[PDB]
Formats: sequence, C-alpha cells, structure tokens
Amino acid sequence: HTLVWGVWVNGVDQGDGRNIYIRSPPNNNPVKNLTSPDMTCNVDNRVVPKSVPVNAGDTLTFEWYHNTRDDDIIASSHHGPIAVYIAPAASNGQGNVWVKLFEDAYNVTNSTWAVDRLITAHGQHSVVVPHVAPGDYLFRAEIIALHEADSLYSQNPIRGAQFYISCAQITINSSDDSTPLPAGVPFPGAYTDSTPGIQFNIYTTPATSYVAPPPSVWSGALGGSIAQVGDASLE
Ligand SMILES: [Cl-]
Ligand SMILES: [Cl-]
Ligand SMILES: [Cl-]
Ligand SMILES: [Cl-]
Ligand SMILES: [Cl-]
Ligand SMILES: [Cl-]
Ligand SMILES: [Cl-]
Ligand SMILES: [Cu+2]
Repeated sequence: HTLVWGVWVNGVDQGDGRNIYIRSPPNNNPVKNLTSPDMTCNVDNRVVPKSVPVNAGDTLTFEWYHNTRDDDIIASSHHGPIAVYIAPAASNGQGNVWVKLFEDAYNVTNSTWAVDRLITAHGQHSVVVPHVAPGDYLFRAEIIALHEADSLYSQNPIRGAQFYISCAQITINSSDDSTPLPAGVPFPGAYTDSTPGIQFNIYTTPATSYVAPPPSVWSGALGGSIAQVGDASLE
C-alpha cells in the first residue's frame, strides 16, 4: 500500500504533487484485475492541473510514501519489482503506447528486491529523461508486490500480484529528439495470467529465478537508479 507524493528534478523537490501533477487515486489500495481499465493509471485517471517541466537528460525522481511523507514507504512484506513506462499525454494512456524506461526486480549481486531498496532509499527511484520529442508525457511508475502472487487474482480475488500504479504529468522542453518514442504496449493488456512474473511464489521459488513481466526496456532508455536523491526532512 503506497502512493507517489511528488517528484524531484535534478535533485530539486517539485513539492507535493498529489492531485496537482500526479493523477492520484483516492487511496493507496492496489489494482489487481489485469484486464481492468484501472491498470492504465490507477482508478482516477484524469488530467490534473500541472505538468512538471523537464529537459532530456534530467534526473527525474519519483518519491513514494505509505501514510505520510518519508514514512515506512511500503510494508516490508511487499517484495517485488519496479518499472517505469512513458506514453505521450494526448493518448491518455490508451492503445499501444507504453514504452518501458526502467526495470529492477531482484538484484543477485546484493540479494535484495527493488522494493526492499526503495524503502532504504526513502521511497525514491529515478530515470534519466529520454531524448524524445518535446511535449507532454505521462510517466507511469509501477510497483508489483508479489507477497500474495502465487495465486492468480482471476482464480482467487483475495490474492494475486498487487499493482501500485502512479502516473505523473511531465512536460519535456529541451530535447534533440535523437530517440523518437516508438509505439509501445497497452495497459490493460500487456500483462495476462500467462505473462512471466505475474504468478510467482516468493516463499518456494528462488528470487534468483524471477523474470519481470515484459516488455523489455526500450533501446532508447538512458537508465535510472533506486537511491535517495534528496532529503525530505531538510524542508
Ligand atoms: Cl532528481
Ligand atoms: Cl503545467
Ligand atoms: Cl513493514
Ligand atoms: Cl503531461
Ligand atoms: Cl537533448
Ligand atoms: Cl513504432
Ligand atoms: Cl529489459
Ligand atoms: Cu499493501
């Protein structure tokens, strides 16, 4: 159970974004139905009044929280991967539009899930803004909690993979457009009951064998990190 508070651009807090530049849902409950319209941008997908200005190459940091800013972030039981997708804003997230910029699942080198590192990072994970056409975009940050994912939600609706989905309105101003954004995948639709990484038993299947759901990270993507960029407590 987790939400996005706001974003940072090159280590500068853009301030509380909830219902302002984040298409915030009414609460921190997960989406679980893979065919739901709520898979696009959670249960209250609408245009909010602001879009955060960035340039290609900027570090864009998402900041998550549970109940209050810079708290426990997400329950430690909620082990799983983190992804970020981008789509042009005029799509409203509809159709074959979502391009993956970032994936982090289980790191073999340090024996930790992305969610575990997110908590240590005070809810902060980043992407480099890609060299796409200037204009208005949606950045779709997705946490999949796998602690009940040995069941399919379609077979037991009390259980299933839990999707914490947050869409931020981002405006890219300066960009050389050296990597035009291609078509991508649809949400809902990209994840199905048969997709690798959706049904996984963390209690009996080694995390070293986990494969996160496709699609693969776009060739145009410039990278990211799970790491604290800024101290929320210094405000
Ligand atoms: Cl940043
Ligand atoms: Cl704006
Ligand atoms: Cl906890
Ligand atoms: Cl936007
Ligand atoms: Cl550029
Ligand atoms: Cl294309
Ligand atoms: Cl990949
Ligand atoms: Cu939860």
